[PDB]
Formats: sequence, structure tokens, C-alpha cells
Amino acid sequence: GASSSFKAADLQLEMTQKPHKKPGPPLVFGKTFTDHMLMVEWNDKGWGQPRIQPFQNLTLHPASSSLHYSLQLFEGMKAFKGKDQQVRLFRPWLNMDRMLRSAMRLCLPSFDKLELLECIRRLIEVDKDWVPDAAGTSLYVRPVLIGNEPSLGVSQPRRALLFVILCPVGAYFPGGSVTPVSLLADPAFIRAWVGGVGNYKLGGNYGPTVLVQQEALKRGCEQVLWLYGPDHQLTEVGTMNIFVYWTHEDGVLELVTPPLNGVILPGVVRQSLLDMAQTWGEFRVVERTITMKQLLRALEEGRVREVFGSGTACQVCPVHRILYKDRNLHIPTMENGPELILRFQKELKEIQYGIRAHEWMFPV
Amino acid sequence: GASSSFKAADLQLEMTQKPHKKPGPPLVFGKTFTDHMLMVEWNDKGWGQPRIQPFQNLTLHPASSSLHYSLQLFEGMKAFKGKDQQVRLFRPWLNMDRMLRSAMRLCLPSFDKLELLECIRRLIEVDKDWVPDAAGTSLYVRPVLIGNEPSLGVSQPRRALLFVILCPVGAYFPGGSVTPVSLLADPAFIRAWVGGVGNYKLGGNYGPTVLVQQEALKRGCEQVLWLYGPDHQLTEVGTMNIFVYWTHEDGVLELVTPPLNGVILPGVVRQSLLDMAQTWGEFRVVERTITMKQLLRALEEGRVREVFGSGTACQVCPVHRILYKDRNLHIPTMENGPELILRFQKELKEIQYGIRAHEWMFPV
Ligand SMILES: *Cc1c(COP(=O)(O)O)cnc(C)c1O
Ligand SMILES: *Cc1c(COP(=O)(O)O)cnc(C)c1O
Repeated sequence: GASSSFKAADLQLEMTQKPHKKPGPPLVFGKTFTDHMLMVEWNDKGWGQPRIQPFQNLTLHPASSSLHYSLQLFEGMKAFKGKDQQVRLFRPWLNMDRMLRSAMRLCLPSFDKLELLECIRRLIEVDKDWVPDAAGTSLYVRPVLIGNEPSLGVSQPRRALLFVILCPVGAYFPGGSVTPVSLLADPAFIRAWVGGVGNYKLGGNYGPTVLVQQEALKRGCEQVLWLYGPDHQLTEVGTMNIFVYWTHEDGVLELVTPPLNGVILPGVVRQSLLDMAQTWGEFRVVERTITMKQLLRALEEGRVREVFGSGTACQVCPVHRILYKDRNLHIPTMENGPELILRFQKELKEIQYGIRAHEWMFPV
Repeated sequence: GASSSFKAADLQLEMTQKPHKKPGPPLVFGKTFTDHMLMVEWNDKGWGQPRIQPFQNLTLHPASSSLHYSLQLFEGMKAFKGKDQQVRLFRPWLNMDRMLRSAMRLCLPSFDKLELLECIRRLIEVDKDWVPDAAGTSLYVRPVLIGNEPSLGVSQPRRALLFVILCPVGAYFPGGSVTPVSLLADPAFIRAWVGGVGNYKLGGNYGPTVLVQQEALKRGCEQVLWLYGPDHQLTEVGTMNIFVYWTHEDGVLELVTPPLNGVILPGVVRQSLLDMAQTWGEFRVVERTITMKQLLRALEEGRVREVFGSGTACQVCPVHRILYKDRNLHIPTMENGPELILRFQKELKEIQYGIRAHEWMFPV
């Protein structure tokens, strides 16, 4: 059908008459929600008006395509409150771009990126007192678009819902340090494949990972290292992008991450780390496949400095151990500082919390 | 956690006070629903009691894991009403087995197969007058299990819902004949992969196929032929299993379907066709990979008799054309009768509608 969008200019506001009490000083990820949400409905008449409304349950027809055929996508981004109580979102335009790409892949309706962003801004503004301001804390923003056609046909939905909910989040690390994780690298489990949809933030990519994460824990590891292809390409760690800081086989010190060739989700943090490192101009920055054979050889030769994951949840997450083919591989990230990881963490903290002004931050 | 199940002995019944009018003489697949549904809730206290209740909307928390991370699975099976008004389900035990396998893969709670089946039986019994009895018609039964934890953690759900809804379905073919379809075979699109979850009936497998089906239609084809691997293995057609009746390269007449090696959904119809053909003992019946190279050579040599899909929707669906690498390949299914397809259709019709007694049918 023809494209159309809702407009922020049309936003309707209904304030809660029953606010929840705000948390004390233990923000467990994803279990505590704020007082309001955004909601917009789409059908054959286009989008309705956007509304901010009290946090409340969804009412869905039992045949809703969202629940049968996974016509569902989401985003995640963080807002941060500085010491002056100004709230700012980190590169939210990138998340909007990604959400629209996801929507098109599932034949869900398009909308105007900047109108959604302005609605999100207004929502956060209404719930601004829910954004924590202790060091390292944040507000997680969770936009969702679902198909909502009351039909068991596997087909393009004629109805959809877009909604956004918000969660306060606690700190992951003490100021100025990081704590590493151990990974399970089992080639039997495949997250994504070329020709598939692992490069979109679709619900369907995440459910099948629950059992695998439980196998990692059973095995004494914290997260999953996702391997791909017959050469055991390192793709992602958990729900994070993977980076390696090493001297490569050609003798050149570089930061490498896998290229966007279909099996990598294009992270916002990932893009930001690449951008920052390119701007410093201190070492080579490249997008290239990384194989277990290359890593094993680099480790034995002492060429690896730091391996880490990146994503909205911890920002940068160091790795100290990989369990592969029943071999426990020590990764010397913490013995190398981890200088690069701490550098990234510091620069992101300064930008996100407004210690210095930067074009990446969108004020609320 | 420890396993437990709901019991049919505990079923609660609430009859509708506002029945819907039943359809006239146009049953469009999946859009018309019956007066009641089954519902069972699970949490940390185990399963609640099962209930038959009037058809109504679901009320879900906006953070429900079913909508964010695709913690969702479903089944599909048919009930058939004979000319004596007896209603019978086709091999429903197989669907129960498959549903439990799906549940375990997504870390959703197990339940007792026969208790669910007995509840389903009771539901169909309450809505028995909704089962059509015109030739070729049926009642589709749609069990669903979803995670329902109000949490944005990607984790094993601590709450779930199991529900079943029912749809009357019309006939697909006139009695005693079949109509063929054209397929798009584009190796760029991959349904499933070894190491993945394409062998389970999980919602997440279906949403990404909507865009691909639209590309097939844009290309002048009706359904998608799903190819896998660098040798272009024929895996599935649409949401159906694929069968080929041919003289193989060794000179032997056989019926072949791809083996259950991770990328094939184990269809109930598929299993039934294999069982029937094995019981006749007239030709070789084998599970072997089928490649496009083999098919192309077989076609040019005149060795192909019939290619068809199998599944609960049409039972057997003949193929007459495959568009591959921009070549339109004629498939001579209709020129060969299609004798085998008509044989299968007749034998299934006799069993499903109770013309002859058979252990595959479960009386309601
Ligand atoms: C969300 C996600 C990432 C990280 O994306 P960010 O935008 O940096 O938060 C990486 N990989 C997967 C698989 C993800 O879902
Ligand atoms: C449901 C389905 C089938 C067919 O299964 P039946 O049990 O015969 O209805 C085959 N392939 C896919 C991908 C399916 O979803």
C-alpha cells in the first residue's frame, strides 16, 4: 500500500491517575517500568494519532499475527541523565533507521523516523523523573512494532501496533573499571545465516538463544560466542558485537570487527567504537572476518591484546576465557589493562553524561 | 524446574452467552473463529486448571516475552466431520509430540500430551456444530504456547499461556482432482539452517517468509521453493514438505523426500505419505537429499513423474513449474495423471471422513 505516517504534532496525552512508586537505591534489568507508554495503531486507514497513555496491558485478538508468526520487532536505546538533570539519548537516529529496516523486512508499515523520535522525546519528558542520575545508571527505551491482524494466514498484516515502554537500569561496573566474562564457543548452535534475518532486530532471533545460554551456564560460561561457517567465524557474543584488538598476521596492530555481510546485527555501539577509533587515527581499524584458527594462532603467539563485546547493555564488555572444543582458552584482555576498553568506556561516559558536548547526544 | 501438568479431569467450562452466527455456504482460511477457546496458565506454582471459555481477547503485559523475543510456538491439525456427523482428528498424537519438542526448544513448560489432547477433544465437542460437513471441508485446530513473563530479559519464562482456537475451513479442490502451483527457487532466501530451529513449528520461522512470498508473487509464482546449501538442496515448498516421484539415477522408480537432518519440519502428512507408500510396497520409498542438479538432469531425461508438497492445508499439492536462475522449468506432474497424488488424496479422504475405519483417526 501507499506510505503515510503519524505526526508528533498530533500527539494525545493522558496522564496517569495512579502513579507507581519509584524504586529505592535495585534496578534489575527489564523488570521495572515507568508510569506511561506510547501507543500508535495502524490499519487500512493508515496510522491513527499517537498517544501517551498510562502504562497498561495490551488487548490482543488470540489470532494476532504477532503471536503466531512472530510479526514483531524491537529496538533498544538508552537515555542518560547528567548531574545537571538534563536527559540525553545516545545516537537515537541510528536506532530509528534500524527499526524501519526491520519493519520493511517483515512487511510492517513504515513511518517517519523523526516523528517517532519526537514522540519518544515527549514520552521521556513526561517520565523524566524516572531517569536515574547515579553514576553508570540509565533509562532503557524499548520501542516495539507488531503485526496485529486477526488472521491465521501467513501474510502481510493489515493492522499493526507500535508502542514504547521505558525501564530504569542500574550500573554494570564501578566507575573506571570493568569485569570480564567467559564464553562458550560451540559450533553446533547457529544464531544466524547468510540469507536469513540475523542482521535485523526481530524477536524471532532471540527466543532460540534461551536454551543455548542455559547450555553455556551449564558448562561454566557466562555468555555464548556465536560461530559461523566451516571456518568457525566469530560473529557475536551474546547479544553484543565482537571486537578484537591484536597484532594481525601481517604484523600490524589493529582493531577488527566482523563485516556486515548478513549475519551481524549492525550495533549502534559498534558503529560508535569504529567511528571513535577511526577519528583517533592511532592504529588500523578494519571490518574483516575473524576465524577461530586465526585467534588460536594469535593467542599462542602473544598477539592478542583485548577481546570484547559491545552493545547498549554494558557498552564494552571484556572477555577473559573461551571454551572451544573442550579446551579452555585464556584470553589476556585484563593483563593488557584493558587499556583500549577503558579508553572507550571513558570517552563514552563523558559524551553520554554530558561532561562534554557532542553531536551524538540528542537532548530530551 | 520440576515438571507438572494440568489435567483434563480438572477442566472448567464456561459457555458463551453471545454466540456468533455461523458462516453461510465462504470459509476463508484462518479468519473465522468458533464460539469457545481453551486456555491454561502456567507460573512458578505450576499449571492452573484448564478452562473452556468464550472466545475472547488476550490481556498481555506490554513486556510479555511472547512479543519481544518470540517465545511462541504453535500447532495445526484438522478435524473432519463424516456424513454421519461424527467428528475425527487426524493423527493428533503426532502434533502433540511435535508441540512438546517445540516447547522444550524454547524453554517453555512441558505438559502431558494426552491431557492436552483430551482437553482439545472436549473443546471440539462443545463447538461440534462449527465443524462443516461439505465434501473437502474441515475444522482447523490451532494450539499455541507462549511465554508471558513481564520482563525484557532474554531468559527462560517464569509464566506462560497455552490456548487453542478453532476455524472452519473450506475445500481446496473439487472431489477427485487437483490443481497445480508454480514455485520460485531463489537461493538468496534461506528458510532454515543446520544448527537452527527450522525443524520446530516456532513462530519465528514464519514471519521472515512473508516478504519472500511477496517476491514470489511479483515474479509470477504462487509459492516459494526453499533451497539450502551450495548444492541447492530442495527442502520445503511454502509451508509444506516436498516429494518427488521419479526414476532415480540408478534406474529405480522411487518416491523421495528430504531427510530430517535439521532443516526440514517433520510434517504429519509427510510421515503419513511415507507410511502409506511403504505399506503398499510397490516402489522404493526413501529419505535422501534432492538437489537442483539432480532434478534438472531428471527433467531433461524424462525421469520425473510427479513433484508435490504435503501439509495439513491441502494435503497434497502438485507442482507444474519452477522458476530457477531465471529459467522457467516445466514440471510434468499433470501429464502423469497425477496418478500417485490422486491415489494419496483418495486414501486420505477415505480415512479422514470415516468411509473406512483406521487407527490414524481419533474420534471426538
Ligand atoms: C542489539 C544487538 C547488538 C548490539 O546493538 P547495539 O545497537 O549496540 O545495542 C548486537 N548483536 C545483537 C545480536 C543484538 O540484538
Ligand atoms: C506445518 C509445516 C509443514 C507441514 O506439516 P504438517 O504436519 O504435515 O501440516 C511442513 N513444513 C513447514 C515449514 C511447516 O510449518
